[PDB]
Amino acid sequence: ETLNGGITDMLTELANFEKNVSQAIHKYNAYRKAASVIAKYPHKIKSGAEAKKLPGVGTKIAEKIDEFLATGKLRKLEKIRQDDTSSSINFLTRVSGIGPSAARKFVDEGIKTLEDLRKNEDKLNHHQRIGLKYFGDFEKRIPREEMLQMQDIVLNEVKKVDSEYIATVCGSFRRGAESSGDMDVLLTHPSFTSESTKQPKLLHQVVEQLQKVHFITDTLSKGETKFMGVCQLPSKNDEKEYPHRRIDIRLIPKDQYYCGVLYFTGSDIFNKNMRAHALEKGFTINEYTIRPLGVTGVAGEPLPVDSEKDIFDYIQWKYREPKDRSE
DNA sequence: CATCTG
DNA sequence: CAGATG
Ligand code: NA
Ligand code: NA
Repeated sequence: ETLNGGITDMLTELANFEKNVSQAIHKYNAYRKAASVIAKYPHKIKSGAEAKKLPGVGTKIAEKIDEFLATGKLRKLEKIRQDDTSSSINFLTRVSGIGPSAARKFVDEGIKTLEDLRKNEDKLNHHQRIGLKYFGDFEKRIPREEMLQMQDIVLNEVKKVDSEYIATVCGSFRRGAESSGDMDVLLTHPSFTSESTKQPKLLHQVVEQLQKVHFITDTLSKGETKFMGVCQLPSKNDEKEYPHRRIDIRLIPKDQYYCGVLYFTGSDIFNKNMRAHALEKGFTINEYTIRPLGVTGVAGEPLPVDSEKDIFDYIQWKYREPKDRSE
């Protein structure tokens, strides 16, 4: 956690580069397990040879740790932090919808700046385009102050379209977080579940509303279960307008809501730990359900849920208010 | 994993 | 359809 810091860190720096720059999924994938092992590792690695003793630990990595161990730097890391090429990938990518693959094509085409981009808006799909139009707005965090206004807006709409909808904004928002990255709504409807053969309108009808009232400013992708798009709180008495934000709406069968809703609430930690205990208690969990675990190794059969409360009970647990769902 | 691109 | 993004 702090003893093999630099090492894991350098490892991680490297891994990253293999994947983003190099297409180097393998290598990339390699730095990752090593970085992972030295991490758990209780000792203060004092050498490569020492480290190498580790699984995941090859010679190559041992060699780099050595150099690092020796010098507060690494040349290869040093070479990378310069390469306008390497740099231009990291940068581009930041653009929503720009992935690494693209980050390369773009560079090779000589597009390396945000300017480079606008310049060639033509060669960018709608996602990318929206992604560049609100580059600024998208990096900005989301104050809970705005969150609640946001929430309140959504909820008031959906209720309006159907008394029967059940929306829930998950996330850290949900956990108490003072600020958030994007808006995440969990969607449901009684009339829709596991077997229940569809109802697309179920997701659209709402997407529609939001635009009706203009909250949803743009669409990124919209499927019949998951929508990816833009929102914005109306600017008051003109002087201070909001920035644009990312939001996501998604249809969930009424029969695996709480499991999703529990799930998406995080934190990641609270999840596994919940899960690991869920395991003890003779159960299993995933994003969708809780299944009584056989002894034969495994088994299933979706235990019925009607709140995140049902789940706690199942695995016999202390119902946690989302707040403390930290770890 | 669900959507988009081409 | 593969392949890419989130
Ligand atoms: Na990106
Ligand atoms: Na392939």
